[PDB]
Amino acid sequence: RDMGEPKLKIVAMPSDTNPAGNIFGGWILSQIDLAGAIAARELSPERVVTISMDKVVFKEPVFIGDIISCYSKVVNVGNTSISVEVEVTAQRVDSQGCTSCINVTSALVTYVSVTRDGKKNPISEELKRIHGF
Amino acid sequence: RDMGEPKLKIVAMPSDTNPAGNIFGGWILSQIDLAGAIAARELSPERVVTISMDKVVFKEPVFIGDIISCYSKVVNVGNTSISVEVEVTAQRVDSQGCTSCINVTSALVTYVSVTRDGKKNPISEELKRIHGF
Amino acid sequence: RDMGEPKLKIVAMPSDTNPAGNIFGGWILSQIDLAGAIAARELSPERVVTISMDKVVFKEPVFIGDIISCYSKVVNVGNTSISVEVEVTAQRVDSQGCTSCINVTSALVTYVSVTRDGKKNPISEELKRIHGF
Amino acid sequence: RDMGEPKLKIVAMPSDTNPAGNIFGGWILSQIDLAGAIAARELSPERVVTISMDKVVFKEPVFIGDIISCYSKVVNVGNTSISVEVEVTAQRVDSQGCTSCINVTSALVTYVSVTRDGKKNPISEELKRIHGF
Amino acid sequence: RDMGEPKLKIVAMPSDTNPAGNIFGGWILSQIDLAGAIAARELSPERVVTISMDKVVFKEPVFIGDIISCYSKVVNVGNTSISVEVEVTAQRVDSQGCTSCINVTSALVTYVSVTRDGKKNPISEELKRIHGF
Amino acid sequence: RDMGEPKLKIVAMPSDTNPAGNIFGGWILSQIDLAGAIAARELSPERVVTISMDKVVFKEPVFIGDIISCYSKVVNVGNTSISVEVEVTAQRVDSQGCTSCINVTSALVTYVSVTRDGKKNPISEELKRIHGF
Ligand SMILES: [Cl-]
Ligand SMILES: [Cl-]
Ligand SMILES: [Cl-]
Ligand SMILES: [Cl-]
Ligand SMILES: [Cl-]
Ligand SMILES: [Cl-]
Ligand SMILES: [Cl-]
Ligand SMILES: [Cl-]
Ligand SMILES: [Cl-]
Ligand SMILES: [Cl-]
Ligand SMILES: [Cl-]
Ligand SMILES: [Cl-]
Repeated sequence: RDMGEPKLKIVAMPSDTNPAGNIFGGWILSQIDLAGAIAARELSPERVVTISMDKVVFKEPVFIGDIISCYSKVVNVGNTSISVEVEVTAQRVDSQGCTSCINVTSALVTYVSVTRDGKKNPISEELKRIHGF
Repeated sequence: RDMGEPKLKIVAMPSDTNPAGNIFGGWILSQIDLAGAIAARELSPERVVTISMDKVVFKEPVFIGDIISCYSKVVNVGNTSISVEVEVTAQRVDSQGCTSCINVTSALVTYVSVTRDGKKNPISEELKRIHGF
Repeated sequence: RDMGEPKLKIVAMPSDTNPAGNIFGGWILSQIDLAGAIAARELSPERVVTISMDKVVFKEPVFIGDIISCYSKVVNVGNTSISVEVEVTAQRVDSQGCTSCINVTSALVTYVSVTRDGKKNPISEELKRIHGF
Repeated sequence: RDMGEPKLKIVAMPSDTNPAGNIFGGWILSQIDLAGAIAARELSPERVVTISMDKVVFKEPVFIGDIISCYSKVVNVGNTSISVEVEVTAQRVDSQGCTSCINVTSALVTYVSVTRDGKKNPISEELKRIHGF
Repeated sequence: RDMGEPKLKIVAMPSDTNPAGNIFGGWILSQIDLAGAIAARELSPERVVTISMDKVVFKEPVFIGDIISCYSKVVNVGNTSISVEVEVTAQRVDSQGCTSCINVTSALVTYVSVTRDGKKNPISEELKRIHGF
Repeated sequence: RDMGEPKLKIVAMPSDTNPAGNIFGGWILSQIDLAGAIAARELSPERVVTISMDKVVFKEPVFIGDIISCYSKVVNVGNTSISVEVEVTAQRVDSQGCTSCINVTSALVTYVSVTRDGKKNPISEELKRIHGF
């Protein structure tokens, strides 16, 4: 971890649980999709649409009260496509009062850079240059 | 398509949109996670926990008003793990009054079969037998 | 039960509860209204508006985790109006691991067939014919 | 109208709409179920469970921004059951700046008076007496 | 208390809680903002926008099941601005069956009277006159 | 601005709007309450309860799509109480593709440091020392 500051930071609320009582995986995946998009828009400011998700791993349960931080690293840039590794950490306090930070979920999301009306937008070589591509 | 009847069937509501106006991908992924789980619990009735997601593809936009159907096929069964292909279709009516059914998203989700308190539960050979494994 | 496959199929989530801890009746009624509408639109593809509800019976409590299936039967068709019986079943697993399916709620909903801009649309005699009217 | 002050008073928010853009009927029915319950608990303070709904009429569309008021009249009291007429009004401002109040929906809801753990509670003759029964 | 009837009256639902299990303060503040606005629009029917909040006090916890009533008093009127004191009460039933009404939160909210497109609207001297200003 | 990194960072979604179409002030206030709490818990790890809010200013409208960042500065520490200035910024892209960052709302929130069961917890002098008090 050293992939910048979080793109998203949310509290997990009691309304975001699954029938077992843990934070619903679909709520996490929502955070991932949104956090990745913020990262991808650095290469495509107006709009991106999510085209795929690979290698998502639910490493650890998320609980009510966790502060969830979503970190992003743009991993790949094509002509219009943008790949983002998203790492989710949960910040948690136990009974004794100790703060733990747990790497909780992981994903590889791909976006396409588009015009605000949804047509393919080739990514500018300048933004690629300032991002190491 | 012929992977049984849908495991989930929901209407996409105006509250489930993204900033562009299409149905939010994270809402779809929630449907996928839940629909896969219903399929996986056929091999593990009490509880499953979602451990991973691969090969999710947002093939087509989802709109307000779409009836979303989530179909599932258990693709693989291990000692405790269960793989599920989830296919999402949107049922849609155009201006002229024509109903279209669009294969809208796709995913491969993996679950672990667990006790209601979250400990690994080896899948019974009987349920594997009646499901073709 | 033999009124086709479900028009809706949803999981009851912890966020859908009432102050007592059972699944909120208003959430169920939402499912009923939506499931009936899908059935009514078979006679009026573009749009229906809900005009009334009769004979709704909360036969049994709904719990967190239940898979709720909403079945529909078009009971009556007028010149513009459409009556639908909606039956809700909850699929549930007990402690020992046994799956139970409980007829949980019931309703008679009436819709009017309208244009996408909300004006009365007389139902086509063809759609009435292919639905036994 | 003169059935006391409203049991519920809510603003209809943009998130409470149906695919057409009007306020979702299921959201209204939620308000009705809750408003009726407040009225029924005057005869059964601890808890009521909703057992049925009759004669619900969607007289008029509800829009974003409407202030919805739910009025209640206990219509009938049995040994454990309580019938409530619920009337919903929408308070609305047009383009010119004129406030209109529209009787928007109607329902007859029945509740059973129960103990906080859900067992039938015979209604006290005193509360019946002070409510005209 | 004698500042008219409530401008809002809602049930606090289990989905409106914070990680501790009490009703989330932000949900209450939403009720306050909306209830104040209804009061302010008596001086500006079309639209108000919220410009500030002072002197909000969380006097007492709010619980699941509470009937929350929001009372309002227009405290001050300027050329375009409107100040509103909002008082929130929770109606609650204990174990023995006793109803308690608790003054639960307090706030001073300020609104600006605007045109439906958001430009400053000077408040009419007539509406000021009929409201004691 | 230089009060550390954001305590919260969320996207404003279409479901978070008011009847006018701007992001609902109550949704913002929720973000403020939560972001302040994260800051206050640095002085009281287990739990804080929100006791008051002063000097909240809605400086600018928030729109759908904005990335909202909530910054916090602990302004004052008493024996059990904690004051936090919360500043909200909206990150926004216009038509031409230009990113703007707008200071959008402001608040002074006060928390009490409590035990996980809600009793007053005197703040440790050590945590005060490492935070400049
Ligand atoms: Cl889950
Ligand atoms: Cl999109
Ligand atoms: Cl999306
Ligand atoms: Cl889980
Ligand atoms: Cl209920
Ligand atoms: Cl409608
Ligand atoms: Cl509707
Ligand atoms: Cl109940
Ligand atoms: Cl709170
Ligand atoms: Cl506004
Ligand atoms: Cl607002
Ligand atoms: Cl609290």
